[PDB]
Amino acid sequence: MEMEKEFEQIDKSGSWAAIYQDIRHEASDFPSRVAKLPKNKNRNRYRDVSPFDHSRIKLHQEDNDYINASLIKMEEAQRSYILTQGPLPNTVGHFWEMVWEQKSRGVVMLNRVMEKGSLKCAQYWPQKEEKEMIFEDTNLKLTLISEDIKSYYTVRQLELENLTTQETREILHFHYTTWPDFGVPESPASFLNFLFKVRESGSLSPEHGPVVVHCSAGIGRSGTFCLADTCLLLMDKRKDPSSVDIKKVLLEMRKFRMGLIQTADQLRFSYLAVIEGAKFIM
Ligand SMILES: O[C@H]1CN[C@H]2Cc3c([nH]c4ccccc34)[C@@H]1C2
Repeated sequence: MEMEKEFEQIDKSGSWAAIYQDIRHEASDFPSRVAKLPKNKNRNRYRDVSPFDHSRIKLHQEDNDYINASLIKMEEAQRSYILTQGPLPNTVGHFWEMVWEQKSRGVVMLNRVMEKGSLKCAQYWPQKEEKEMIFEDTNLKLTLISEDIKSYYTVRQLELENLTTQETREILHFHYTTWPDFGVPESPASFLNFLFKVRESGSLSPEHGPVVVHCSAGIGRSGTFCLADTCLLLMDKRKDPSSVDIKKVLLEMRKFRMGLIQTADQLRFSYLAVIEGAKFIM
């Protein structure tokens, strides 16, 4: 079926939970043996969210190459994404090592450091120009260059220096700051505006390594971001845009990381975002 009318048909019939449970039943199950090794327990935020072995990002280290991060490679859309958990106190150096080694231009953050009164990720970037951060375990230096605070999101320019080679690179930090502590946004308008700002920066384009996107577990809000982006790109590329099937795209993405889209409300919000987004593109 088309999307906008499939949408109203699920609303009128109130069957979002049944649709979402079908997706959960059909989703791929691949091994995640490296994630579950005992030496990696303090590298995982949640015991039930792990990268598959076949698609995990490897650190360029011979001691321990493990990080909780996955490469989502979308062949028809010609887009790639790295989805990862919010960094832990003992993985902030690994996080920036990954950004460096994978040649990423942009980092997309969809959570606040504290939500619901608890810490959802480490404070992993510097908050003042004159107070830079050094990650001694991976030999990197990170400096805040500029910050632009808007009503729904903040954009930061960062300098990452590899202290071993003295090479430097400019990284863009795109921080969506207004996702509610509970539920999903009422309108997709600010989330779509944010997606378009990331696109306009070049961070999603083939001349760079894959964008790094995270929330707390790296599957819910993060899944919503890449699902909406890929569906909108396919609607622009195909002769028949009504042929794009958001449930089929989501199941394709779940071949590369488990659990993408965590609730039936996030599934409905993803439909809404693609529907409204397709009208603005034209
Ligand atoms: O109620 C329907 C209206 N038309 C479509 C778009 C749309 C819907 N709900 C929304 C809420 C906020 C923004 C846009 C929408 C449903 C489907």
